[PDB]
Amino acid sequence: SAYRHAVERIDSSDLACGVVLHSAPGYPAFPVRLATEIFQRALARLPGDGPVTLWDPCCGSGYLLTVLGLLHRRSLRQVIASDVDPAPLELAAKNLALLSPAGLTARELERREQSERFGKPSYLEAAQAARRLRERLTAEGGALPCAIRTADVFDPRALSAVLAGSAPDVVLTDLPYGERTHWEGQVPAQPVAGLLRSLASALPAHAVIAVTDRSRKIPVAPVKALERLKIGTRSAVLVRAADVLEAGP
Repeated sequence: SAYRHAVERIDSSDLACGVVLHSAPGYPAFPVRLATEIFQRALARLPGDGPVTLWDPCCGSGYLLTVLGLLHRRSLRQVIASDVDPAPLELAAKNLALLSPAGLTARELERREQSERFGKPSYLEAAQAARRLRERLTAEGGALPCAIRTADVFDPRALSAVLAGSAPDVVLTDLPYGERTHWEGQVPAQPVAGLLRSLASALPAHAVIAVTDRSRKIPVAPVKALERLKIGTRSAVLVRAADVLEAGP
């Protein structure tokens, strides 16, 4: 594989976990460069162009979705976050709050107080980082509409509820570690195909679905992949909602 879009690695130090965006020891960070690569490749498979509604149905800590929201604000009409556990969502809520200028301002001011209290130079680098992101956010559209809800991705009846009328164009998600066969492996194909089938039942026909795993190749069949990649430890497959529906039960 290679970087088609993320061709020249850019300033993502502001988007590093724990600087402005929130981290937690239980949820892993996603590589900034890999995220913006999967997303632009997803965009290039859509019929026409314009602002896209983006959904992450296993949003975990919201880091991946928030990162995309700030980086690609101009290509985004709105973002949807969802997951089954209420655990990570408490964290995703504080990450998604950074998709508005006012959330970035509170983060900024929090870092300035810690800087005064502790004098650590890293707190000020953080504060300037938040300011910079908020100025970019503002110039690219300002506050980015988002919604977060709990919902089971294998229960397609629940999916209607999450979307709340919206019709996502791109679905993007890192498969969760609890669905993996063990901690040190990958999510198997029986759940992958049940996952697509459930999603596409709720999506518009043109929607692109981008899934990522720690494996070397993701078993989507019988469905026909639109595209694949591996970068380092990670691999991704992109499928169209219409194609999923064909293969059926």
